[PDB]
Amino acid sequence: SMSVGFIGAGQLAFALAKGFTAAGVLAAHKIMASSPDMDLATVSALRKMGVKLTPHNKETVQHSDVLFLAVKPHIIPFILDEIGADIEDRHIVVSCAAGVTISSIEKKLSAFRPAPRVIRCMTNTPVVVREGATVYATGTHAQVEDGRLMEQLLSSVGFCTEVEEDLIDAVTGLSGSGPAYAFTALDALADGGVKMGLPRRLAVRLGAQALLGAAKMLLHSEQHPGQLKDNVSSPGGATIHALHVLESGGFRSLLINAVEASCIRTRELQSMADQE
Amino acid sequence: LYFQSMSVGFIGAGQLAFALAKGFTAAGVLAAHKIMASSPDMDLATVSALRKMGVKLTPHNKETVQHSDVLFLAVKPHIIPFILDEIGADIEDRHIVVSCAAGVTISSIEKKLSAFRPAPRVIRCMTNTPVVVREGATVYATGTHAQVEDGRLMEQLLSSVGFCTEVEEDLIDAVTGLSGSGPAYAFTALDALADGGVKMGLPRRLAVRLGAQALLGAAKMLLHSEQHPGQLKDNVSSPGGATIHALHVLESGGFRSLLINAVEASCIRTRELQSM
Amino acid sequence: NLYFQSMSVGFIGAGQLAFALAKGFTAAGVLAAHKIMASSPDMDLATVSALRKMGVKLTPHNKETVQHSDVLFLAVKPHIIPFILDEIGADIEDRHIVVSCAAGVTISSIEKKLSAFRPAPRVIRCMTNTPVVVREGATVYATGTHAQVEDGRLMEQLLSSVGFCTEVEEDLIDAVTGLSGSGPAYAFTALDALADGGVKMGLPRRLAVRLGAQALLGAAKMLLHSEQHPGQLKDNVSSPGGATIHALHVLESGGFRSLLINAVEASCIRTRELQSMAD
Amino acid sequence: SMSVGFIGAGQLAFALAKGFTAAGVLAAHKIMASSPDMDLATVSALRKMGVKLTPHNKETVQHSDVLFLAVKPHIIPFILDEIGADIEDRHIVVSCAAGVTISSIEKKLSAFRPAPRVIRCMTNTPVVVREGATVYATGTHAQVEDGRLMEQLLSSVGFCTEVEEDLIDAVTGLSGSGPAYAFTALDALADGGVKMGLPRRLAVRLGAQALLGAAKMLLHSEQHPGQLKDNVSSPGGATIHALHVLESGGFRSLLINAVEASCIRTRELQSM
Ligand SMILES: NC(=O)c1ccc[n+]([C@@H]2O[C@H](COP(=O)([O-])OP(=O)(O)OC[C@H]3O[C@@H](n4cnc5c(N)ncnc54)[C@H](O)[C@@H]3O)[C@@H](O)[C@H]2O)c1
Ligand SMILES: NC(=O)c1ccc[n+]([C@@H]2O[C@H](COP(=O)([O-])OP(=O)(O)OC[C@H]3O[C@@H](n4cnc5c(N)ncnc54)[C@H](O)[C@@H]3O)[C@@H](O)[C@H]2O)c1
Ligand SMILES: NC(=O)c1ccc[n+]([C@@H]2O[C@H](COP(=O)([O-])OP(=O)(O)OC[C@H]3O[C@@H](n4cnc5c(N)ncnc54)[C@H](O)[C@@H]3O)[C@@H](O)[C@H]2O)c1
Ligand SMILES: NC(=O)c1ccc[n+]([C@@H]2O[C@H](COP(=O)([O-])OP(=O)(O)OC[C@H]3O[C@@H](n4cnc5c(N)ncnc54)[C@H](O)[C@@H]3O)[C@@H](O)[C@H]2O)c1
Repeated sequence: SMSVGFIGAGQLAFALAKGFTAAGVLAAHKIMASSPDMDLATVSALRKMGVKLTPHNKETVQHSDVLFLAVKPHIIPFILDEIGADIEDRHIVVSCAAGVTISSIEKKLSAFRPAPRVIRCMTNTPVVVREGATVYATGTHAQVEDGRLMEQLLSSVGFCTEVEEDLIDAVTGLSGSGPAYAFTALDALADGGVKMGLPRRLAVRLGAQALLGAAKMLLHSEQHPGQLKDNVSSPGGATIHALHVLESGGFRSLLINAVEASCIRTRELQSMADQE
Repeated sequence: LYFQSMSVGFIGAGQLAFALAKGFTAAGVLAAHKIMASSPDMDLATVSALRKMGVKLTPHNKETVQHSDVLFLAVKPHIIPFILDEIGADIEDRHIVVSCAAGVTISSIEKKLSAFRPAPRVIRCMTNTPVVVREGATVYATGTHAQVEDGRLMEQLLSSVGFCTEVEEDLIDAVTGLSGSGPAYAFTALDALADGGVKMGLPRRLAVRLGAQALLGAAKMLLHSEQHPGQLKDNVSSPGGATIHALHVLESGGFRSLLINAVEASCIRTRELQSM
Repeated sequence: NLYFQSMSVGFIGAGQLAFALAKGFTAAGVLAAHKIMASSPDMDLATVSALRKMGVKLTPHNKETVQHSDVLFLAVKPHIIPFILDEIGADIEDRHIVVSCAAGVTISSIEKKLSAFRPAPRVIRCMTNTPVVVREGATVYATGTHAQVEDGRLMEQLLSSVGFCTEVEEDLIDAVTGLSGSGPAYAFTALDALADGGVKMGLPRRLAVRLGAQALLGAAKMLLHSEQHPGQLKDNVSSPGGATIHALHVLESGGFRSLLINAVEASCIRTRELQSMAD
Repeated sequence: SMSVGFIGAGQLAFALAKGFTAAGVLAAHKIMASSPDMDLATVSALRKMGVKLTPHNKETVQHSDVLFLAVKPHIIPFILDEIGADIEDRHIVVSCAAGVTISSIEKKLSAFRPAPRVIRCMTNTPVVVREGATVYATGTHAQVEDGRLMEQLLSSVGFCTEVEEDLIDAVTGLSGSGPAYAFTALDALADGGVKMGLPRRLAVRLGAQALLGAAKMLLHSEQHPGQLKDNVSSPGGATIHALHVLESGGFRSLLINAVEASCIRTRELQSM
């Protein structure tokens, strides 16, 4: 029942706006988004939603109480310089950008007005179906109710928890990049279904249902994923035969490699940002 | 009206019998006491879980057959002919026999039971453990003498606990490799993703939660999207970014091939289980 | 406080397994060594010398072991089983319980040979392992057609004195052979390698061996006394960002898990193939 | 008589607390553990045991005679700053942290009182079943009886020996991380049994028993682990066939790689 803004009108702005309005926590008309190119396909999607669109980032700031920064990490410093003087006492600035530290944001903004209210989050694209995974850290001058408000809002579109900021790059490598790992696994599983004689449409549907179902089981269980895996693996059966071939390929190591590589690239990019 | 006075039985009181019983009762489809399950060893952890559920248990498969309208065969494939010999003379015209056993053909079951009575009503099914959270993936094929309402009853019953669709029987071995074994692939992946989070500094509990939420959310997005998995992948993969870096390391280990390998190995083993 | 005062035990074969079991039983106090007899055609083996020092009766003649024994262990190589059954089949009596320890050899095949001489041989098949020598064996057994219920009970009592023991269906025994029968060799290989790792990083070999073996022993005991999944116990060792999780990743990268699955499979398959050639 | 404290109330504090009380060396109520998060599973487990719990590390220090530092390496200098002024002459400070040097600990504590008694330790979680593998090195001001007391205490929960401090990073890689390698191996061995037709519960029991028995054999034998392997490996048989497939995957190299990777990471944990 408050005004929300997005600097950037891309994949994430759309996913979050769609999630929030689907959840009934925000009205489309109370959301404004800005982008230099008002022609992107995400901008058309946001427009069909009933979100207000403008090329001017200063309008989005003036409209908003909660302001999401939804631009690529290297654009963050530029927009902070652009609208730093327009930030007001009322604003909660929520950065969604991978890698970008609360300290870097607070430093740019504090030049214009002291005590900016800053929250850093990492979320993912499934907020669009209200099954996101979101973490946030509160800044130096965030009020206690600011983190509570943020958890309330982001909980409407998935799992939300507060973390120490020093965990966010790792979360980025796991749940931020995680959907892409799943989409790749699902395409491959469907290819396997197809190789064994299934129609593609049926293979995609069953693969995706299998992954959704397994994930829900784990979330609702008190047991270790190893135990749930044990329960599927009948002695001498089809499943244990398949698990062996995954093991022989170092399947588990690949997913460990993936989380590590995404985390390291996130950290590495911010080092370049900090040096620059 | 299908579930109004239906009695269900399970030959086998193991992981699948428990999973389906928990799902059916959670769904509100059947009262727990309207379900019976039988096993030689009544001291398994699965028999104990079923007992606390309120499900009637007995060591005698004949008693399960007499109680049941719909009779689920939930034993290892090599035990199916043994129990068909045992209780085949007790299978009346009224029974719908639902084989959940990997690989075991409708033909083989009908050949056995037809020696006792001429028109045994036989359905073959492949399902998975996530029926326990009503997010299963189920296929069924109807036998020679299954009536039109038998398939509708089966679709209604198995749709209460997740996805369900009728298929040609010749797809079922493939489905086994994809969605039957699928949850085990997911559990392995989630354990490995959590290990990745942990290597990069996340507490285990948070890493498990975030990984599972990421998979669940991505699966949901795919099911609700009109777009190809590769396109959804592209929406997460920012140029030069963390995610595309992680995807490369997955590609470098042949991640996709491993999942194809798994679906294939499970399907091939299911085919061997029937020959043997 | 167990002791079989009326039980005479014999081993046909005086090798690694006969020594391991005799040593375990006598350490357990359930049998006096002079109530044990073992036979082998080679009476100049280290295992024969070790049995002699221990107080076990030795003879070259298998018929003497049979005549001494109530419980008769067949502790010869699988391919030697048919020969010794032909040799002593006519000497089997009502009182004998024949306990085959041979890898792969079916109750069926043993019962078929002995039944030619005298019907209703009481036969039990077991799979054990060398750690019975320190009373920490892993033993399974299956009862034959003519085995009394008191026969299985007695054998479990005896074999439980030297480690874990449980009854199984005979069709699981080749797989047990691949896991717990061959298992100690997998462990000895792992301990040698872990010690080499300790030495590479600067430890004296003796300390490296002690610490590695203690780590494995302790971990195994933890799992046995825990209600938690081995994955959960692993998780508790693995501090975020820490040493352990880094080492686990390099294990995963080499397909460590697959290798152990490969080993159990290969040992089980070889066990089945050898019998298939025998039969 | 002895009061024991843990700064940190996580996996290690729980394991050691469980071991010591199971050994009958300490009454649970003579142990106090502290943690800023009192809503952890480990804290609840310690609470059920009868261990005293507090969010205040100073309370743990004042309670304790032997004070175990059971926090992550990077937290160590923070808590040394915090409670350094509360360290008394009676205290033996026992650091269990991976990689953290006696030198670094004495440097911090020596700013407050001149002769802090510091012991560095590496142990492992099987202390919970009194079969831990523990090593320790004594600091500059640790008396001979401090080392003896520590050996008596840690020997009640498993193997314990004194080493030179320069060996501890390598021990961390072997016995510190070792139980996790064993749990991985046991899970995989059980998967193998299940593949070949065994029930999971039986496969887990048998695999664990096989490992326990084999380890015990080696500890009670004067023979090389290669010779013990030979005694299981009949010519042409099942075991030698399985050993070949292990060799073909470079099984031994993987375990060497693991010990090295843990030791090297332990050395990095300190350097930064
Ligand atoms: N897509 C994901 O999976 C995901 C998930 C979590 C977090 N994020 C984070 O969200 C941020 C944006 O990601 P995305 O995928 O939506 O980016 P993307 O390119 O879709 O969208 C970026 C938007 O920023 C706009 N933009 C460029 N310059 C601008 C400026 N000066 N002022 C205002 N807008 C400008 C672009 O026109 C575009 O509309 C990144 O920092 C990323 O780390 C992305
Ligand atoms: N677990 C899964 O993920 C899953 C999913 C779909 C289908 N299935 C199929 O279900 C079947 C059962 O698998 P599970 O995982 O439940 O096996 P699991 O080992 O529980 O065993 C099932 C039950 O069969 C019982 N049984 C053995 N002999 C019997 C007899 N003579 N009479 C009655 N009961 C007997 C066992 O005692 C046990 O209670 C298999 O054919 C499998 O392919 C399993
Ligand atoms: N060693 C293990 O790890 C182990 C574990 C479990 C089961 N087993 C089984 O135990 C059996 C023996 O194994 P082992 O390791 O003790 O063998 P090994 O060679 O040490 O001993 C074999 C013994 O049989 C004797 N022998 C040969 N021909 C004979 C004959 N005609 N009559 C009597 N004795 C004869 C040999 O002289 C020797 O004393 C095998 O079937 C093996 O599968 C071995
Ligand atoms: N887990 C093992 O297998 C093992 C074995 C030997 C040594 N260690 C060492 O023990 C140390 C702790 O490992 P763990 O696995 O028990 O850690 P883990 O996180 O379970 O527990 C650490 C504990 O420290 C607490 N803590 C954090 N900050 C604190 C502070 N400022 N004051 C007091 N307590 C604080 C945490 O809340 C938690 O209770 C590490 O240095 C590790 O190298 C672990």
